[PDB]
Amino acid sequence: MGIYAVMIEKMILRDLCRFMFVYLVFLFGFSTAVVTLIEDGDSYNSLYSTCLELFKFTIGMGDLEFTENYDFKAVFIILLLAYVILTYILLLNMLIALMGETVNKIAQESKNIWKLQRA
Amino acid sequence: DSVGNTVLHALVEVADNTADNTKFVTSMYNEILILGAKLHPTLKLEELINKKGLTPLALAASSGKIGVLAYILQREIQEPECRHLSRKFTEWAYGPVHSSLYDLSCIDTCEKNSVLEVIAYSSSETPNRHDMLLVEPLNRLLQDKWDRFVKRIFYFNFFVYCLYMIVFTTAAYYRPVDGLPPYKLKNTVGDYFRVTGEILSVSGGVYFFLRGIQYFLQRRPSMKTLFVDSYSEMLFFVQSLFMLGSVVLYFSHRKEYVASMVFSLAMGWTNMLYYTRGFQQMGIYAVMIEKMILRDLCRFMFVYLVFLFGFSTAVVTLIEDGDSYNSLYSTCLELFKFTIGMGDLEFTENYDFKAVFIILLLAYVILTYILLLNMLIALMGETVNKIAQESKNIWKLQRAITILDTEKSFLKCMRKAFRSGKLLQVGYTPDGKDDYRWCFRVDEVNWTTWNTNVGIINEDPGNCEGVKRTLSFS
Amino acid sequence: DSVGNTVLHALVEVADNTADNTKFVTSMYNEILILGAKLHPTLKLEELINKKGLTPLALAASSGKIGVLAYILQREIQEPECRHLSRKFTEWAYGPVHSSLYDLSCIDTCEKNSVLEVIAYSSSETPNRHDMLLVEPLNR
Ligand SMILES: CCCCCCCC/C=C/CCCCCCCC(=O)O[C@@H](COC(=O)CCCCCCCCCCCCCCC)COP(=O)([O-])OCC[N+](C)(C)C
Ligand SMILES: COc1cc(CNC(=O)CCCC/C=C\C(C)C)ccc1O
Ligand code: NA
Repeated sequence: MGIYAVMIEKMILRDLCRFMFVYLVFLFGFSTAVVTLIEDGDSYNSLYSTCLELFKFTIGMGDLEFTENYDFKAVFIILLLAYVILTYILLLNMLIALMGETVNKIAQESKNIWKLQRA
Repeated sequence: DSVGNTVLHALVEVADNTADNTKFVTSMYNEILILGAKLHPTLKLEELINKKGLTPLALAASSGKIGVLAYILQREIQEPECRHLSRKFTEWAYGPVHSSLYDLSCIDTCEKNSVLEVIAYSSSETPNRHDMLLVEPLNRLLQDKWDRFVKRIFYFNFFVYCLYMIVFTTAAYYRPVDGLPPYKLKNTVGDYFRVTGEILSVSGGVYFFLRGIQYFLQRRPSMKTLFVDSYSEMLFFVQSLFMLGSVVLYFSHRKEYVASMVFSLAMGWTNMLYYTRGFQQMGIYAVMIEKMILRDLCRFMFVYLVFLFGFSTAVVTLIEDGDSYNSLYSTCLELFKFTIGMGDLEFTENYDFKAVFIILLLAYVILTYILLLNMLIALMGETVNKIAQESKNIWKLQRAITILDTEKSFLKCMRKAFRSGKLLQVGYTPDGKDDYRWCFRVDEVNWTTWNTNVGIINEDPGNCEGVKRTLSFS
Repeated sequence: DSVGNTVLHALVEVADNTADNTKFVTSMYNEILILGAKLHPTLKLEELINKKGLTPLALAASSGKIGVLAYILQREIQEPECRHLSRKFTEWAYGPVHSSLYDLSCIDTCEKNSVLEVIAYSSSETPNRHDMLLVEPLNR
């Protein structure tokens, strides 16, 4: 288990401050995109509430219809679908990169780190 | 010849980076220079020009002959009377240490066909663009001029581009929601700064356009496969199109300015991802994204769209009106909602024949899970063995383009860009004159070999105020 | 010297964990001790102190010189008259078996600059913090 804790210590210092800066951009981008579009007439017009929805696609709750207060549907969908896609692109490389970069050797290093971290 | 290629221009060309060639060509390339020195000691064979303009080194880097490009740069001719031709000279060598002076004459952005100008801006049809820039001098050459007088200018652009989009976003989120789009400035602190936000956005959006035009149908005139290889500069150009598209509609009294603006925004923040050409460990992660969206999306989506448009169409035919999820669109969308994590399985009871309606959806979910899986498996078994190396190598190139384009933003001055080497003398000509030549320094060490190699340039070791030359066969 | 490093304090420092160095330094590090034994058999060269306080072993572990740190701990000088310097002694050896006595004088938490106090608490700038603790005695 000590091996498994040390991993967590080595993404939260090495492999989060990269990734989140990327994911926040798409989010703050494609969220901002939607907010500009939607016009008040519920009342999911705030940037906050909108940024939160596009976080809910990630975890597994995606409305795709979270407001019909939009003008111009086809814009409103292409973004969300372009957000989901790029997000799936982007959550994937968080997996690929970690493998091809270090899976060859973490079980050795992480074990070695544990013996120090016990020491 | 009819093309103007000499002996040396051919030896470069005939190679194809294999071992036997590379072992071979470098040797014959050695001798003929030694002969051309001994026979006619004025002919600068490495400075003659074929009809296309390219010198041998230029041809080597252009066509992408890595093994030859190694030799031409980090040669070392110990033989006296023909030492002027060498490049990798060794100055002070205090025992295990030895400091070397990789020459720079035709590989810095001062000459016309500098290799580094060729290697980066050339087509992707040239094999081993990347591995050339991993040769010893060129690699360290860049990272230094990154660590001086580029990293500053680069981050400065990163600052400004952020300030662009924060303003652009700010114009948007406070856009007027009223009638038609000329919008007739009303007087208020907000609206004075609102229109300011508009102008700076447009006036900056057009900047990407013009600088984009400068890239496409001007310097680096690219073709269709080259447009997509040069991925970024499209996106910053495509951004300005929507933006310069938006402004048209804003004054054409048509409401659709918002649409064009929004697409422009979304790329624009997504475009800020581009300025991780600094910041190594993230630059590797951007380049991956550039290499599925060109190589591993146009495959996959064509597959996934089929199942979707198939199994969606299947459902639509079945369901009979009697809510009203009968349109193909609304149905195709539901089967997208299984993927992300919202699946009704019951999204209409307007079906006849339940058992059909379920077997499809379950057969869609399954095959989709089959299909999202192989998107993972294939990428591993195809390339996980080596992306961390390649992607890293791509980054060093993709930084190198940024460096060179930045140097050109400095017109010709080069005053802080002649790339240290300060005309260090490294010997004498083969007639008696001095041999001042630009030379990037490199410090090294070898514990097995002890560096008694002939060619020391400086008796007293080191680098300070006061240099003193050696009896290098004066 | 101006820093107080002796011959041995230098041999540690000059290495960089490569093969040729490590093959090299351990050998020269061997001889000079054999000589310093044969010439002046009281000088405890491995117990002298640079101005920063660190003994050679301390410097080795500090700067993170794994190959040197191996040798200094699990040495074995078969040569008589200079056996006192060895650490990896062998007690009872009933044929294939042999029981060894890795010395501990400067690697347990009793002295000031014990390696194990240095290796763990030192900066991450010291390369191979981890691989040092995989040497034979320190691990077990
Ligand atoms: C309004 C203004 C907007 C900002 C505009 C910025 C303007 C100017 C920008 C300024 C930034 C840097 C200033 C220089 C500081 C150091 C100098 C130096 O040594 O050079 C170093 C620069 O330093 C780095 O590389 C630091 C690592 C940055 C990681 C990316 C940003 C974090 C985003 C997190 C967001 C997530 C938030 C939380 C998520 C939940 C380079 O040396 P190195 O050896 O290459 O460093 C290796 C580190 N590396 C591997 C990471 C690359
Ligand atoms: C330029 O820097 C980079 C940018 C990107 C992201 N690519 C994109 O811009 C495409 C995705 C943006 C959304 C598209 C659809 C609109 C119409 C809503 C990847 C690598 C990079 O280096
Ligand atoms: Na899920």
